[PDB]
Amino acid sequence: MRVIRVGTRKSQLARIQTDSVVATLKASYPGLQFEIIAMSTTIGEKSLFTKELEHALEKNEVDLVVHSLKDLPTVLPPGFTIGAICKRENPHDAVVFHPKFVGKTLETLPEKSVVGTSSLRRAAQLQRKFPHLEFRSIQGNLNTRLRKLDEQQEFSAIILATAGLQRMGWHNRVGQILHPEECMYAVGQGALGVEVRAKDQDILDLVGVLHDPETLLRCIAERAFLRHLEGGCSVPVAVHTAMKDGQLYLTGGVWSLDGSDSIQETMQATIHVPAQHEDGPEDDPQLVGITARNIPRGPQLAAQNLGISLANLLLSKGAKNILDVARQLN
Repeated sequence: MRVIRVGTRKSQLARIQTDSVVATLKASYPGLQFEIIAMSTTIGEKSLFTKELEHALEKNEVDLVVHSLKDLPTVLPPGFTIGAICKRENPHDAVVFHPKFVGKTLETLPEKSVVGTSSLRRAAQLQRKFPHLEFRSIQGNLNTRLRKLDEQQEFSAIILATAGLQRMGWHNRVGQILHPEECMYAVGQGALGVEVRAKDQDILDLVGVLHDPETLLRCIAERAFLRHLEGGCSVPVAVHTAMKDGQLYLTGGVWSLDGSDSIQETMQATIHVPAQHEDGPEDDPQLVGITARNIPRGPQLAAQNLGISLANLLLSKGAKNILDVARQLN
């Protein structure tokens, strides 16, 4: 190929994520040449962050694209796949407090404090957990939301992903990291995913070195849960996964938009984090849009099965009524 072309969105955070994956690639493949191509990008739309870069992949204008994994739908268009799931960075949601409120938590904020978040998932869960704080929409990239917090005196705090603040070099602004019992994260949050042409074997070979087995298994379970619920962007759905002591634990929840209705449950499966790589057959189907033929397939299937199992438990307890009501609210 002589040159590997890497597509990226133009935002600073997207460019930093892309550079971090390219740096890892260069550490495995010293001397290999990489070329970063940043493309102008943009309810309703199902893949706001991915369509234009997918078109560049389809026209062989780039060879791989770096995304936040949570920005990739659980069903991709048929000519694409996720060829790498990188080792997870911190998946949790985070609170940034107005400078006047340094030392606080959401639990010690005065009642009626205004907390900025535009995420349905975050807003449902935090309204349930903090019924006397006011959760109000806020718009902007990371820099803009920080400025709105620090100045216009409207917001006492904002909710952002920990990983986003850390990639921007703003670790010091993370004032509180929310536990799962306070706010479970989005499916895939904190993991980077690399999207490629589904039958481009050369590139799938190269990027397979980036797969982190523990993160791959966790993200397969989370994505399989969300896919079986068909949560989309209009319904609050959230997860927590952990691999410990030979088990994969998946917690999954659905909420009404105001957080007053909720179903949440935890299942576990015995799944060993594979330490060996493999050269698996090319015709094995992708799992929830992910190609990882160099990672043993047994555990991946077991993780997908855990996600389906948990979604089915939630459906048997009424999740479809919550989803339908939330989605009727467009």
